[PDB]
Amino acid sequence: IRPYMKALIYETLVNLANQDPEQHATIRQNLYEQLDLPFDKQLALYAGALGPASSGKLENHEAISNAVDSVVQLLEI
Repeated sequence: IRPYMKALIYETLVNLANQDPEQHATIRQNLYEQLDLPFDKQLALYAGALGPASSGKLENHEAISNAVDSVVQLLEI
């Protein structure tokens, strides 16, 4: 997991939290296309960050930063 992946995830959460819900599905799949992760890691990314961002449980600097840092830790082994 390269340092740039974190920036990408962070940016994606910001977009999911501030963009019209209509495009959330496409915003999420796009990031998946960019990262090409195995399903198990995709699920961790969704459950810990993409889903919460889409449901409006983040949308906050602190909350977003914590989700990003936590998921990145899960993505690394």
